[PDB]
Amino acid sequence: SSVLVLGRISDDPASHYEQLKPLLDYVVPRMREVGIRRGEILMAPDARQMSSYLRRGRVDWVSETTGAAMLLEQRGSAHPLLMTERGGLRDFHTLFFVRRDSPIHSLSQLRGHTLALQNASSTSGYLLPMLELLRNGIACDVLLSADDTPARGSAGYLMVGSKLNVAAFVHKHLIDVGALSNVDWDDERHMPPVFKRDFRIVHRTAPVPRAVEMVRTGMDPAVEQRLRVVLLQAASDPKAGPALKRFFDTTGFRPLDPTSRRRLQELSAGVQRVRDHV
Ligand SMILES: [Cl-]
Repeated sequence: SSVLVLGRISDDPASHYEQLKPLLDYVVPRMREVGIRRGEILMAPDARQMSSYLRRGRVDWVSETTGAAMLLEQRGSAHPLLMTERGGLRDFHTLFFVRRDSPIHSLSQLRGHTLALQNASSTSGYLLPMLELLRNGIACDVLLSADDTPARGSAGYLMVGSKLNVAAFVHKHLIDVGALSNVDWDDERHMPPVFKRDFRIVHRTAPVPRAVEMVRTGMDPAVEQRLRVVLLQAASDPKAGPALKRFFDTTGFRPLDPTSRRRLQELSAGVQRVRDHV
């Protein structure tokens, strides 16, 4: 508690370290008056491991998309500090896409077909699309490999890891349907135009808030309130501009308000339902 530890869920810590260190370097000196003297970065491979870090006090603060953030809240390990705006957008949503020449035109026609998802900690690439399928009564069994096939009447899903893989697998006719966020859709690292032109969007989910700053269970209340004040004033500090760009292009932070609290409550119910029935 003389150290502030920032992290995130990361399948690529070599790359993501640089996203975190600049804002941490900005924050730490502004926290002296609450006993912080130094900073550290600690990332984890998935929500379950990050949750264990959080609960054990090894990580203090993470910035995550809201579904992942609810996984951490449900596991007893953290709570919301601030709503976060990235790329100028407060919200995002999941889209389902196929090859243009696919016979699939709606979400219901997933029955009989395969779906490329990301990993269990993804909001837009796992939690939201699985929630959507549960709501529509569309069964979706885990498939073991690209040779495996769904039951008739059911869909099936394959975990391919990365967002690009979701695009690549559907493009190359290995899986029928992909799930990515509407923001991922226009991001060329995740959805190359050479694949994108061969795709058609078949369904959109309702939006959720894009991201949230979470802090661990049992953080000292003085540290928590000061971190909040620091981050709230960073967005208008020019001294924080480059750091924020690097921190997932964060363009805003704001207080939790009754609306955002209720939306997180709704999303958390949905995430809990996904976890209970997957
Ligand atoms: Cl909101």
